[PDB]
Amino acid sequence: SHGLFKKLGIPGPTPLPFLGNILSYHKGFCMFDMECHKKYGKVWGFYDGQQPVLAITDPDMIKTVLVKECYSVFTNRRPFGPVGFMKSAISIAEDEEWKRLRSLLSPTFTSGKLKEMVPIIAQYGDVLVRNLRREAETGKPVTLKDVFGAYSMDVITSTSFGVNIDSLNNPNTKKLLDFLDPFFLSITVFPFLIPILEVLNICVFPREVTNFLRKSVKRMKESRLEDTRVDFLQLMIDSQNALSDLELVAQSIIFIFAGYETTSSVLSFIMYELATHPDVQQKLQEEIDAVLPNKAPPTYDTVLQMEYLDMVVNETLRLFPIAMRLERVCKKDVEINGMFIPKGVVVMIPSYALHRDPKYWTEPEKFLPERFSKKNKDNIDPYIYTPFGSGPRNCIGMRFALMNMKLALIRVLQNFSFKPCKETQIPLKLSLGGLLQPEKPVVLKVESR
Ligand code: HEM
Ligand SMILES: CC[C@H](C)C(=O)N[C@H](CC[C@H](Cc1ccccc1)NC(=O)OCc1cncs1)Cc1ccccc1
Repeated sequence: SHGLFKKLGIPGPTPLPFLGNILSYHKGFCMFDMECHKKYGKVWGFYDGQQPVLAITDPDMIKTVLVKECYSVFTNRRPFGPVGFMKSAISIAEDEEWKRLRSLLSPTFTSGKLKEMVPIIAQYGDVLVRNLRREAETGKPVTLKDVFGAYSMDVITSTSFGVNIDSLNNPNTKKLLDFLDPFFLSITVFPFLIPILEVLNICVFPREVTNFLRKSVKRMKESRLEDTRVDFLQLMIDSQNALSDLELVAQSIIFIFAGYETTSSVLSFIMYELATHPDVQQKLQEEIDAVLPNKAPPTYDTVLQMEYLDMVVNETLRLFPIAMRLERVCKKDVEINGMFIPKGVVVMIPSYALHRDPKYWTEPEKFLPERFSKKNKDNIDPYIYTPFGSGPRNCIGMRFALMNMKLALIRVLQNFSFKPCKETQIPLKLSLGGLLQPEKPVVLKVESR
């Protein structure tokens, strides 16, 4: 089993019995991945316990697996762990079930819908400003994640279900999904357990989170079913009259999670950058003022007008792609771009690493929004820079997240400035676990303008 990459003649760190190359995750697997890239070059193999994982870095090879051979050979992400009813969630579902869930849910994020979520969020901008304006008094540090997390929550519920639960006025989901903890280490390493827990009804999500979201999303549901907008919660009612009940809740939980957790983490990273780069912060405050004269209310079209904003957002995502790695399980023997990949292998694209490769980026540790200007934008390979994945299985929420973040940014910057305080971590360190987090909360002071 551990003979695979020696047999295919693919380079790699030497696996230990049982553990595989697991111990190398000790100092976080963005580092492991960087090390590997440097040490082995363009393609390598390692073992999550007994699982062979082939890393590929060739822009062409990546396009083939992400785009060309998706439907046929590379359709599914890793077999994750013990999901429960979340088996149905779109990001977890495989093969046919996924295709069906995809075109069922993909119309959720069209122009018209998006355009129709600009006024809905437009009330949450007004409550985010107000929250911060109150927090500008004390003049002490601040936790961006906490104030930003509640914004995300509010936007997600109100659009996807059209349910205002006014989170911004009420100070589960963060307790949802540990590497050091024997847990994922006993599964990421050891998968043979999984079918057991599926009978034990044990879940990667605590029973109490999903039970809440269960009866809660069952409640946002009831209200609709009698009283007489074509939205997310509405779209899934369409299919029920070939969708089902727990399949409806499943999609909801992923969406609530995605929209809450990622949106706020990214927004924290951007603010961190704008403080630690005030010139960039000013240039943006300028653009915002140029497009929106007089602290005016952002809009769908005025949002797309802002080039430098988009450049800022893109460059944060170069440094801090919250996914680390894209993955695709190889479901039949295959030969892509002159390389043989056997059925069963997990093909891995090390996004964080390629986003930092001395090859495609000069000065790759530095935050340089300009590397994204219309002048330079075309020298950038859509297959080295993939914060949203690519091909059919790419991020369905991309356009919502970008607009939502930007709406959060426009309004916040047309009202406030951001500066490091003494409880700001300069520079920033990543925590070692799964998705990209800062090892200490991002904390910054906030002047009124
Ligand atoms: C800045 C915030 C976000 C980032 C950086 C982001 C990034 C990604 C990435 C890299 C993937 C995998 C694509 C692939 O493997 O090719 C992904 C998948 C997905 N994302 Fe997004 N995402 C973000 C926000 C969202 C939002 C707001 C939603 C919807 C509410 C969303 C829903 C999904 C779903 C359902 C999948 C799995 C797609 C499928 O298999 O059909 N994520 N996300
Ligand atoms: C490598 C094994 C690891 C356990 C794994 O497969 N998970 C990651 C992380 C996936 C987690 C899974 C999850 C956590 C908590 C609740 C539900 C599911 N994140 C996830 O699917 O979030 C939805 C998102 C969409 N866009 C960004 S996050 C792979 C992945 C899937 C989808 C998008 C990006 C990366």
